[PDB]
Amino acid sequence: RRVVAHMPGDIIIGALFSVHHQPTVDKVHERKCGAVREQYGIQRVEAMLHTLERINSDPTLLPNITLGCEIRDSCWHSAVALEQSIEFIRDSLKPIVGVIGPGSSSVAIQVQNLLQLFNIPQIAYSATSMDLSDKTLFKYFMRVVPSDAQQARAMVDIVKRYNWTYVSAVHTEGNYGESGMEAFKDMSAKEGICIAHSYKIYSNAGEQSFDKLLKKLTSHLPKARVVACFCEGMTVRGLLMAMRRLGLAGEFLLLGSDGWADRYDVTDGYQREAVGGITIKLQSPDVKWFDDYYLKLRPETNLRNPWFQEFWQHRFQCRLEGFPQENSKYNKTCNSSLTLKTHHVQDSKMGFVINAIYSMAYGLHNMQMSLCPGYAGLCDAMKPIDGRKLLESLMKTAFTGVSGDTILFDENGDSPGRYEIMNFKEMGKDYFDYINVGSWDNGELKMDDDEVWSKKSNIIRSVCSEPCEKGQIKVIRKGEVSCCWTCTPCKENEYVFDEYTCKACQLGSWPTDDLTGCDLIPVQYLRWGDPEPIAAVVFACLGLLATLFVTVVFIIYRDTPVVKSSSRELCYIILAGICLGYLCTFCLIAKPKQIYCYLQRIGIGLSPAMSYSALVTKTNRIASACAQLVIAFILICIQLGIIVALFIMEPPDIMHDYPSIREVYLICNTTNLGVVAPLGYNGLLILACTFYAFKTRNVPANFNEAKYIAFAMYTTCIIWLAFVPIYFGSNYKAITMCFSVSLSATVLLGCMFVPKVYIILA
Amino acid sequence: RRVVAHMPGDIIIGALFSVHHQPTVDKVHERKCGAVREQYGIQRVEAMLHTLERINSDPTLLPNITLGCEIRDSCWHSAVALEQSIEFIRDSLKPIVGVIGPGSSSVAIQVQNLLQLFNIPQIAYSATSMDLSDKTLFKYFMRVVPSDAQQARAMVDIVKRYNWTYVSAVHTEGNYGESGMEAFKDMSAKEGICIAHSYKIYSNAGEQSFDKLLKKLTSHLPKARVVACFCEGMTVRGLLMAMRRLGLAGEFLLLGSDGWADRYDVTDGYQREAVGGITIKLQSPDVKWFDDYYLKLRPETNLRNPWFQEFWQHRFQCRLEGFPQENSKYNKTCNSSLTLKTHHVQDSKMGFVINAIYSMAYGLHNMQMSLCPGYAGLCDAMKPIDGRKLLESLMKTAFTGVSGDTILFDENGDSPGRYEIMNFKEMGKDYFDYINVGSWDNGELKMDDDEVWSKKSNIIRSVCSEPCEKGQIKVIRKGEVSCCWTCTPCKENEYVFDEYTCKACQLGSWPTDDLTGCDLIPVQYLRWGDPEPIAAVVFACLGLLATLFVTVVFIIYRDTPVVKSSSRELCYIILAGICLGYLCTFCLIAKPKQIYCYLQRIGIGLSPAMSYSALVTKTNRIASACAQLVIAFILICIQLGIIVALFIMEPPDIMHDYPSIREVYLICNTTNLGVVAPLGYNGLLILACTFYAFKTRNVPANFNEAKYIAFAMYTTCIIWLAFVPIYFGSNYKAITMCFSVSLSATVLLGCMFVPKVYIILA
Ligand SMILES: O=C(Nc1cc(-c2ccccc2)nn1-c1ccccc1)c1ccc([N+](=O)[O-])cc1
Ligand SMILES: *[C@@H]1O[C@H](CO)[C@@H](O)[C@H](O)[C@H]1NC(C)=O
Ligand SMILES: *[C@@H]1O[C@H](CO)[C@@H](O)[C@H](O)[C@H]1NC(C)=O
Ligand SMILES: N[C@@H](Cn1oc(=O)[nH]c1=O)C(=O)O
Ligand SMILES: N[C@@H](Cn1oc(=O)[nH]c1=O)C(=O)O
Repeated sequence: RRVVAHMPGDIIIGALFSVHHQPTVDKVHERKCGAVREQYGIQRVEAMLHTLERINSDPTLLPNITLGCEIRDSCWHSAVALEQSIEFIRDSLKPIVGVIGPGSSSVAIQVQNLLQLFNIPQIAYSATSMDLSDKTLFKYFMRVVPSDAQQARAMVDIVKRYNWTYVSAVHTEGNYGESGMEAFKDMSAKEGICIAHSYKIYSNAGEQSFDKLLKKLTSHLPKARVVACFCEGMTVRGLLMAMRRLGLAGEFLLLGSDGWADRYDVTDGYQREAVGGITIKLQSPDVKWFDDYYLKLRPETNLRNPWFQEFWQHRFQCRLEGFPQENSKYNKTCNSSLTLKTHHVQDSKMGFVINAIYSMAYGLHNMQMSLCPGYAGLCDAMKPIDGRKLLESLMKTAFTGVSGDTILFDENGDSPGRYEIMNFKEMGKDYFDYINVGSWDNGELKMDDDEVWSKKSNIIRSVCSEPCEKGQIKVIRKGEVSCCWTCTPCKENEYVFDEYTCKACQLGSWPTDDLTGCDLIPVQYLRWGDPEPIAAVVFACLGLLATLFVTVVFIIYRDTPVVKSSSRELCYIILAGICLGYLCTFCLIAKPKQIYCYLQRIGIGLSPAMSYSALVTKTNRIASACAQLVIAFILICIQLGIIVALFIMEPPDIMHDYPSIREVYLICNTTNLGVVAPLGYNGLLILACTFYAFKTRNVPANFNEAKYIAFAMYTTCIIWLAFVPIYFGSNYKAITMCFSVSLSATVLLGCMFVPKVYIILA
Repeated sequence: RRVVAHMPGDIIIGALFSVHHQPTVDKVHERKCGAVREQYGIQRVEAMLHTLERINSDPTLLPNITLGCEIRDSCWHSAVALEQSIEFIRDSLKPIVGVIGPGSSSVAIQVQNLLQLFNIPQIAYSATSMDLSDKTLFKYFMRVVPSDAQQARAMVDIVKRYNWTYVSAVHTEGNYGESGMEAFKDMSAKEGICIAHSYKIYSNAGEQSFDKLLKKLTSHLPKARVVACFCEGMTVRGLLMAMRRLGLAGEFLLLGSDGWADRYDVTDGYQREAVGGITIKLQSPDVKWFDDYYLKLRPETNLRNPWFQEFWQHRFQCRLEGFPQENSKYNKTCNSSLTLKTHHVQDSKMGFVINAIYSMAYGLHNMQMSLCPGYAGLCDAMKPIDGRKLLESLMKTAFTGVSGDTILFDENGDSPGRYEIMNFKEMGKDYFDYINVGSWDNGELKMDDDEVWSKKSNIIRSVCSEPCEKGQIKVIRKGEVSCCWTCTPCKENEYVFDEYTCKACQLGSWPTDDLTGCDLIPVQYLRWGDPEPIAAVVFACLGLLATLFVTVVFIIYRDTPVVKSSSRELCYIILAGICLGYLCTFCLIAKPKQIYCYLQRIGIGLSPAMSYSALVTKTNRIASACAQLVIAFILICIQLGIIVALFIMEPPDIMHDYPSIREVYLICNTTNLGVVAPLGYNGLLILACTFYAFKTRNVPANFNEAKYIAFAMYTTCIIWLAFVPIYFGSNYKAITMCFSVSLSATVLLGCMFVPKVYIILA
């Protein structure tokens, strides 16, 4: 059947080493595992077979007693290792104190499920899965290697450090790859990372299965250029084989895991397809004394290792004619000159196997010391070794590993460990070698980006969408994933509220530079320096000059008999009204203020009433005594009363009008009704003036001035009728107001004031 | 050691029935399972014993050979079942020829991983997970129940049938619940479903874990009203207990699975919490002969079943004083009047257990018939029973099961089956019972939508966001599952093109009522039917009538002595200028086209030159068949040359101008130059000719017309200076041009022709 190593002794420690390769996908039911392995097989077998002798020669460990082993073979298969463990326990149905757990995590789970039935403590050296840390189900399981939650954290840190966002994930079926990828998915998709799609594949699947997997991987080729591989060594070897077969020169950047580590048997003959890969390897410096013992081994003298002969044939293809394992398949015959020195690699996880066996030895030594402190041997109270006591002792056995540091088992039976971020690279032509470019110990990732990517043209950033943080362009995501977005800009009215939202601020406002925030529009008023305002104010100035000139001339010629027909105050109140009109034009052009707008309203109400009440008195009186001032002031006072009514109704306040979202101006609260009320008032005044104008328009005067009053009436009537479209049609509004009122003030002067003075001076 | 229920026979068939409960959390390491179970325990053990007795009593099935059994207790735990299986195969280290596998999928997997190493076919009556369908790892595993892929499909179909989207998910940790929820997640998020969060919990977890899980479930309570539970029975019982404790009486609609089924253990004493829950049960009719056998059992006689005394005491709390297993913990004593009839409920999976036993018996019978057809009974070639031959025989056996149908296994070792959609409801007063509301069969889901929710008010559909495609409101996804969209509308300018992008009508289009497709807003014309157009046309018509009357008067009085100072033609030329100006006014408002705006522009350009040139010529002459005609002609030639040069530089066409995106107007070709070149030319003319008219003032003429002319041309200059900013300021152009040109021509309709009509009239 399956041969087994032997080493008789007082206490027997079983072991489970993957001596042969996993059974091929066809021979699974026969459980006929395949070709031999050096590193995971013979090297570990000889490591145990020599560390037991190193312990035995040591009197400080297990004095006066002999430690023995029964090394079995697990073929990296749960089904095979279960049956080998059954062979372990058949004696309990020499007893076995414990085993050194199998390398595979799923195999370790399968073995533990049976070992805990017989209180047989199991120590593992590579079973890195998290699921084994649950002491409720796996009480008798311990390991000198940290869980792979730390490994998932390390990979998340790696992809963080390289801007990688849209990665792809492959993991082998089982419990190591499955739980590792679950943890990585958690701590990545939580923070910022994005897995394009998660894939699974058995290690021993056929070539076509890897072909299909690589087709699915190349489906996302342009963007997901990074593959996060929680994959055992053989899975990555299969992936490289598929990469070669279907013609890929290494478009991807494989991101390996503890399975890949820095093994040379996963990238032998397929180096060109793996250049640039980044792997994670547990730090374990090579054990010197094992190398010095192993390199001298020869197939003739080594007889306690039944798998050494077939391995020796397999390594140097040859035939051992003088030994029973002929294996005539190899044509040639090897001389007594082939040595293991040439192309010798000691695996990474050798310090772990040695440390695990040393942990078992120290647990047994502490048990012996505690149970029988006096007796320096096999005390009669410890001959039936109780499993539970040994496990309890093992849980707290701190010692010094062959590496040099101290080995402790925490509450979950793990042990602290660092990491060494390897990086496959092509140092020389036809020459590739794993190179160390980093570290990771308790959340810290030190990794120089110079040995890796000795340039700035690194791998294409595995990013779904390029950043678009340039002003208006935001990001939107339809239904695919939170990582791929189609950038779109929103209107200039709005600014980016967040990454995924841009909202416009209120009517009077504007987004800031680069749309970072929003700012109020700088409001502007009717500027003092501008062609139309300057023209208006100069017009007001010249009109004022003329008006006070007329008042002065009137005052100096106060009692001239020809003008002793109308009231002296009448052609003084008309001057006053024209003066308030000019003051209204002057005060219209200004920053709109409460007092200022009140001034505008009161002037617009009062000035037209003042001057034209004189006309009303004239046309009525020509048709008595001196009460014409009274009959004008009654109309003026009712005008003041109504204007106070609207003024109380519409108190003066300033609002920033919004003709458009771009522009804002500041005005006061004169509304359409509030401006049409005095406009209608003046229209009624003009209607009454016309209703009294006919006879005055026809009856001449001494200086035929009634005719000039008539044309002044017609001109002011037409300028008043045509005014409405200019003010309402145009958005300037204030300019129309000032120009119209100023012109209406001028026209009455130009027909009556000049002729009287002109004749008087002549 | 645990007790077993032996039975004589040359062929021995093992069994694993969960007689006792799962070991408690604090007692796992000691593997001491809890209380006894009736339905999943003693009922199944009695079923197996009686059915083996029936087979041994049947001569047509396995003649001349007696079937035995070695029933063992699995306590529903993986660890206990493993030591039971090791005890099964202890002889192989009378051999067992095949076990009737345990119920739980994880337990079945753990037992199978050990049994298949010894070629022992295992038939499971209730293992349902999809992992067991893989024949590369589970070669020696068959079942008489369909996998849970169909169950996940039925769950998804049920969820789809009630528009549940934002459902919550909980699954018992293990291999049944875990794989079930994996299938559900995959092939529900495939079609349309959503998952708020997926939780997991061991079925034996303490009250604290259940309390935390229920709090986490309430964390989505407002929207996640449906809980998808791929949960074992005890997990649902724990959830119901938690709901009872932390006051949740009817805030969830549990969607159970086969684990819940129609069990009364899960909802015993907790009916009020579980009302309305929907569970999926594997259809299996009751077996009446089993009921007849079982209801007659008494602890006095039943000595071949070691657990019957403990179960009898636990069912009717008592102590059997006449038996070794008194267990005086219970106070009272069992009188000889208690019978199993009262409250007896057969377990749902009773057809499947008997079917599994019959399947193993029929496989053994087929293998015996094939091995030794001549011999009727045991043969020498069969005495070392080979597991491979038995498995081959079982894989292709067909027989009539107790339900009356035919039992067969496919290439994966499963067996077809159909489900029933049970629903828990309050039948009456404090009387709760599992009711049947439909079945599922190979994608065919049938229900009774009136039996469950006998009203239009069903459960609040677990929807994260209400339908947001209302009118114009958009759909936007946030940083979570694309399931809870936020309702935002986009402006009336744009329309909802896609639920995640609503694009805008480009410049002159409008969205329809559905906001799916821009409507290309129709343009508006000059609005011939409107009061302002009516006034314009009436004014133009009256001016035309007056001009034609004046022309008729002139033609009749061709050479009257009064009109002799003025040139005969010259007055006719200004008449022509006026009537063509009125014609251009009348045509100014219509639908712009090459047949209209052509003559529009030529008329407006040419009118102000011909009339005004004739007028200035009249002034010059007063200042016969001479240079007057040629100077008017050359002035017209140069003005028309300017017009034609403009037309060459601005061909006639209509542009649909866009003052705002809201509205669109149409206007024929027009530029600033096209409206200022005639403006500038004519303005130079008015300046020069107004200087001329002021020079004329009052001079002897034909009845002193010079004063009339000077006054009218003063009005002409003032109106020309007046409304130019009106056109430059106001938005309206056509109507204002109409009115202005019409009344400005009216100004020159009087001065030339009021004296003529007055002279004729007088
Ligand atoms: O209505 C006349 N033509 C005209 C056109 C325009 C104009 C203004 C702004 C933009 C574009 C075009 N303005 N405008 C005008 C001319 C004079 C007075 C008022 C308006 C007119 C009236 C009388 C005589 N005539 O008596 O010779 C000549 C011409
Ligand atoms: C990308 O990562 C590198 C670190 O090597 C650094 O430039 C920075 O953290 C990231 N750059 C951007 C633009 O995110
Ligand atoms: C579920 O939605 C469909 C359409 O989505 C509708 O016809 C039906 O009335 C809704 N309700 C039920 C109970 O099916
Ligand atoms: N670390 C893996 C085992 N393993 O697989 C390999 O290919 N190398 C290796 O160490 C596990 O934890 O299961
Ligand atoms: N399909 C279930 C079967 N089952 O689970 C229970 O808890 N009861 C029961 O019948 C499983 O795989 O365990």
